[PDB]
Amino acid sequence: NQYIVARPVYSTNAFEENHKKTGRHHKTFLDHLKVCCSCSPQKAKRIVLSLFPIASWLPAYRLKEWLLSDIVSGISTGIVAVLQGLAFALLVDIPPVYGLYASFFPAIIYLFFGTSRHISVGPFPILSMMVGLAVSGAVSKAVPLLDDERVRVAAAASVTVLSGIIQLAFGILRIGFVVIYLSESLISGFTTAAAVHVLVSQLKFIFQLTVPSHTDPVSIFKVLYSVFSQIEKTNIADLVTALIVLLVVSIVKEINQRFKDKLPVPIPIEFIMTVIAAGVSYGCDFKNRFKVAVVGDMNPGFQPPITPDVETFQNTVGDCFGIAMVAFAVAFSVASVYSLKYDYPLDGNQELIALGLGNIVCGVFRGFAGSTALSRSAVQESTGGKTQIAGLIGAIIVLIVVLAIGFLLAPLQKSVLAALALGNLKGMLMQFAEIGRLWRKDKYDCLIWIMTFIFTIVLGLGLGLAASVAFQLLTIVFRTQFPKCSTLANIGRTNIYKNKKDYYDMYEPEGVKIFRCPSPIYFANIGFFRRKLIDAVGFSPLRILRKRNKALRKIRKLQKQGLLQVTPKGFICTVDTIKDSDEELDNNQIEVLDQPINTTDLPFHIDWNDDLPLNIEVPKISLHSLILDFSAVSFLDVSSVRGLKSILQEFIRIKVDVYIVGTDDDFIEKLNRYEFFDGEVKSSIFFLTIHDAVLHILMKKD
Amino acid sequence: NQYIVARPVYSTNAFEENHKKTGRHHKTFLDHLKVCCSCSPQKAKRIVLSLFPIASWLPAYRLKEWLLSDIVSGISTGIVAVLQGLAFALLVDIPPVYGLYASFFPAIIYLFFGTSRHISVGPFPILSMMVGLAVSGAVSKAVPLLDDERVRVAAAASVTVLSGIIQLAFGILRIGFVVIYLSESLISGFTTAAAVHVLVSQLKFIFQLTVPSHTDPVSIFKVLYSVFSQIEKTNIADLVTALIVLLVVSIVKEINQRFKDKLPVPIPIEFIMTVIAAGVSYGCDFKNRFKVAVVGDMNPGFQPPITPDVETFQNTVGDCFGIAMVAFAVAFSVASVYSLKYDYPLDGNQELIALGLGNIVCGVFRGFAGSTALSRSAVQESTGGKTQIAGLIGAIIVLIVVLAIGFLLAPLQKSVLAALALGNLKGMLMQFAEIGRLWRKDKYDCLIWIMTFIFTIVLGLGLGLAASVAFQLLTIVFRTQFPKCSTLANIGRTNIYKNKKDYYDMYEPEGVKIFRCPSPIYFANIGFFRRKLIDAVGFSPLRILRKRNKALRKIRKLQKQGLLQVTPKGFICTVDTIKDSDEELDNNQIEVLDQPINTTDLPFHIDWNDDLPLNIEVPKISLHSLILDFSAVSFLDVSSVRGLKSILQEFIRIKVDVYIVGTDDDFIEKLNRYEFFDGEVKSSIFFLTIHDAVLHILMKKD
Repeated sequence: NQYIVARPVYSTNAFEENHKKTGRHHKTFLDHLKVCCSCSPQKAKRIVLSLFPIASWLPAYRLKEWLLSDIVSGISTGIVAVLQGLAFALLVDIPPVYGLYASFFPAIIYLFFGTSRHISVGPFPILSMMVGLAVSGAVSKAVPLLDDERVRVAAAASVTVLSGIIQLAFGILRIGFVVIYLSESLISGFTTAAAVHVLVSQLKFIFQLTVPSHTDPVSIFKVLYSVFSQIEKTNIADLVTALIVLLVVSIVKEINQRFKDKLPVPIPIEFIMTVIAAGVSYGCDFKNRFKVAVVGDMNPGFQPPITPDVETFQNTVGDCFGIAMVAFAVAFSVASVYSLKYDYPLDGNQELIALGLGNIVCGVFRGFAGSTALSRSAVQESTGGKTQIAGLIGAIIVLIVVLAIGFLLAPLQKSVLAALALGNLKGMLMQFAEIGRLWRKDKYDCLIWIMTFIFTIVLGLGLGLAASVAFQLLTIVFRTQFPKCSTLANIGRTNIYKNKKDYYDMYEPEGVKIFRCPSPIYFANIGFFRRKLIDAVGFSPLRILRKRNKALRKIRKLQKQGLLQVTPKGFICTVDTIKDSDEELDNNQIEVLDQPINTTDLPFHIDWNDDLPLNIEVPKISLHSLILDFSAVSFLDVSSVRGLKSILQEFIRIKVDVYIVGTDDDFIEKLNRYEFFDGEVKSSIFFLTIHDAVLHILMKKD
Repeated sequence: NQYIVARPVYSTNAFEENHKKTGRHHKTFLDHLKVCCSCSPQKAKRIVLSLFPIASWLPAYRLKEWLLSDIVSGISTGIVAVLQGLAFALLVDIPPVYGLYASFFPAIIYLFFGTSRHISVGPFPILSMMVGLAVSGAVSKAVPLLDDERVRVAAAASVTVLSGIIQLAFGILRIGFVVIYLSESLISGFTTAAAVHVLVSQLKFIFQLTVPSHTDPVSIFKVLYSVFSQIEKTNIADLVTALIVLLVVSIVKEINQRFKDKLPVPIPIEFIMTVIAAGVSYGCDFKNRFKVAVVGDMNPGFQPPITPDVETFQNTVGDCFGIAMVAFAVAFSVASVYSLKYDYPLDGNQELIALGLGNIVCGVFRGFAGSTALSRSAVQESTGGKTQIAGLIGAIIVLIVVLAIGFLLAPLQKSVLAALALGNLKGMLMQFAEIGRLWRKDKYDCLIWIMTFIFTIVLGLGLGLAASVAFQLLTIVFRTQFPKCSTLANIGRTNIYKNKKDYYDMYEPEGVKIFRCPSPIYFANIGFFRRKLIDAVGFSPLRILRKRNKALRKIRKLQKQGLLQVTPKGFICTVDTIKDSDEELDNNQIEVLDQPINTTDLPFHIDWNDDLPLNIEVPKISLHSLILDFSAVSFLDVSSVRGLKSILQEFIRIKVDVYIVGTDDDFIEKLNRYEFFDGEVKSSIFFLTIHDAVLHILMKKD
């Protein structure tokens, strides 16, 4: 009910003098350098454990309650992984057994080095499209059938190895916090545009048409044109099969989600549809009757290791950087969801290390890159997976297909694989609804979403990302560019001060002005700040100083020529007459008017706000005190320290007292480093609050 | 000296109900669209006078006091113009007579459309190098001695016309505020690196050696190799002539600065040295005796209008954007200084329009792009120039040489022109001391300087600028990435609250925590802010909620089987001892532990902090209230609003009250737009200050 206070009036210097301050030590780099080197016995044990996490989670396995659960989940995820690997290999434009290699090797590495316990490691569509684009370019710029397929495989393997190297290097240097530089709106726009890319790139398998290997910019418009200019040659059986598979798979997917609790396990529609399709095609000999395109024969076995090509490294460095960034971001975002739901910790540097090692091994043995998909991870998590033993069981399923029973997938058509790939794009395609929500909530975020979408659609998936990050950085300057400044007044005859234009019956003490800037002051808004302050007080102090210096010159002259009395009472001007004329100052002597006024020579004080003798006129002002509220100024830079110092000096040379209030102890400490305080500008201008400053002023004048 | 206050405790809602606000009207773009095109009489003249500024300053011209001064200034500046123009043409690699054209046309245009009264319009060293690079690129990409020269002249004219067009478009669209995007630290680094490029360029003329037209990246290193791989073919006479001219000018240059007042006029050393040099080279026949290179014969007269090449426009679009921006930035900076010294207003949009028109016309008549040189402008200003009339006298001097006296410059060597261009580099080279100064003052600005320098040396002048602007934007995120958060306490038994670790004898009311974050909270630091708050309070509220929900379920199990009576007065626990049973919820039903607790079924209150029956265990907490100080938080974004809601809701389910203090009225109005307030989070959580909230809590818990 009551707010009652009685204390003294405090400036920052006065407060510090009366209250003992705790001694603090400023840590030194050489001393700082020393902590890591020690390597005491106990420290060594923990650093090794961090690098090889399996040696910590495996001996604590709850066999009785976690073993059966992992086996059921492993069998379901391995089946899904085989099919997705075949389809994504189709997306990278090579034979489809390399997708099996890409589903096998990185999961085996992640079993030993990873920190997440719920994700499924392998390829996903956006990264496969990016790898295919990078591979087209390297081939074109390689200074001078099946030979063509031998060149594409080699280039894909080299790109994978280089991306893995970059990831591992970033993980060793402890830079795992680079994920903070991508906001949510950027990622939403990027993934919606990439879903449109993936949709367009599947049309050549639903129709069975032949399309060249276009490259960016405007890659998507070229592909669309190539397809419809030859629309008459569409194979009909492929189209009908694809439509049936899409239709049916989409319906069963909705049923699962709606009745989630009722069903013991989710229904496996993708496996069922594949069995029937393969069987009908083989049974009815679709390949020789309707001329459909099938998977064909695959060589049963792994390939021997190869060596990466330095020529390829030179031509694809920029693309590899983009691939590493996208892979890490997606995997980290997906892993974060599960860690929060089950409460366990997650280490980003170790994730970078593990993904890099996995990618390096896959490329050496002929695979392509990938981190994790949200759809396969949801399948693993939904069917009860507890740990990564589910991933090992899925990899064993993949191995059985690679070595023993790969011949059963020979009569399957590419239309069915394309239809499955298209059925997993509903989530990313519903993100278009974000446009209406962001428009109403926040307009800068709506702008980021739209710009990202257009850059990604018009430019490629590699350049669009860089352009989008740059534009997202520019919006931060857009936010703080023209801050909304104001004048404050007293409301209620207490210690409360608010905006002068919002309430009835406000009060302003005579001769005092209070100004507030609600933002940091850096190189991009110091001119705006100066212009607003000059508009707030009503005049320019440098003009007043020049006009005062000028009038002083005229007084000094008349005095020496015998027309001015120079009596203690005032300037008598014995010869009433005078002539007004401006002593023209040349270009090399006009700087004298900007100097501080010294009147020690004349025996009486010269009021500058009262009439001067012999018809000499200067503009008059009613202000004697100015208060600056800096409660919302977070930081300053060299540009702003320079601009601020010149503003204050000008006010002090015309006799106006200045004050700064509302700042913490850390702010003032930094100011000392910039060499801001000197004879003219002292540290005695800082006070704790606005009310403290007003009370001090009233006592001084009175 | 007493601060005495007696008032009521206020929450934001309560304050607003006792003080009547003022009528406020929301901004409406419909009116803005409508009102701007008033098309009134008084408004229409104002626009015409704005566009054609000469109609305003010429009528009111002080003939007695300014006419003699302008003529003296004009003659001095026209002489320097002829010499610099011939020199800059060598940098562009075209015949010398074209630099004379570039010094004549834009000044004539700037007479009518400009707003500045003290600058010299024409070509400068850095811009000339940028154009030369652009021409080389264009020639190397066109579809397949004098003829080669013919090709270079045409390409230079086309680039100039296009750059002028871009400047004009920006001016009409009112985008004159683009100068704010480049900081003083970036500009200093860029100019120092640029000067080094110019020094290297001169070497071929000083030694008289032949060098191929290299292109970026790493263009500077290539030229150096070419020069010293043939240093034994160096002409000695040329080198000796250059060294002497450089030695003499640098000295007389200092005297002007040392004895500035004792001189009625500055000594014209550049003109004197040229007359003596040419006169001696002519009488001694150096060309046929020592084999020195000379300017040679020039055709007397102008060229006919020529049309631009569309193909050239297509190959140089990126280059043209760089030229336009740099030209405007340099000119605006130089003109800003004199506007301040002489107190007159400058329009940014009109300057873009005037410069754009001058560059277009010059290109049509075969000249190259330019803006203003500080060294030439200093000459016009220091010799008494008053207005743009001085700019016109200089152009008439240029006309005389083109039309009538060009032939007296035939016997002059290129070594002397190169030596003059080098004697103006001293101011730009000295900018090297900024490294130590900025290192002492502020390290982010030192980093900006060094990165700009390195990017400009290695990548050249066009790409280095873009890379530097991007890095300068990234430093802003570097500044606010890891904010220094803290816990506050009461010091002195009054309304003052400071850092808990800085003073002796501080006080903390029990069950209360006060947390402060001194920065805005956007997508880049929201994750960091959450971790720090959880470290400050000492626990995680979601873990506490899950364990409570968990103990409640166990209690319910026993109650249903009759082991626990749960009568009104107290739990009865008829079965004395029990054995710990665990439910082990599966993946699909686990989220149930995150809900709000409802205990309505049990007729009595349950105190979580008090001990529970049958050895059930839940972690205990001491905190009952939390205060968040948001005075230095300037803005929020969609990512931080979502993040903050989650935290506030979690604290409220475990029964901890939350308060937000220190915000302004606008801040609160923005929050409503993001749909922040609902039935659990209410607007009654906002208070005016920290002391207001602490007093409210103590009364309540009383």
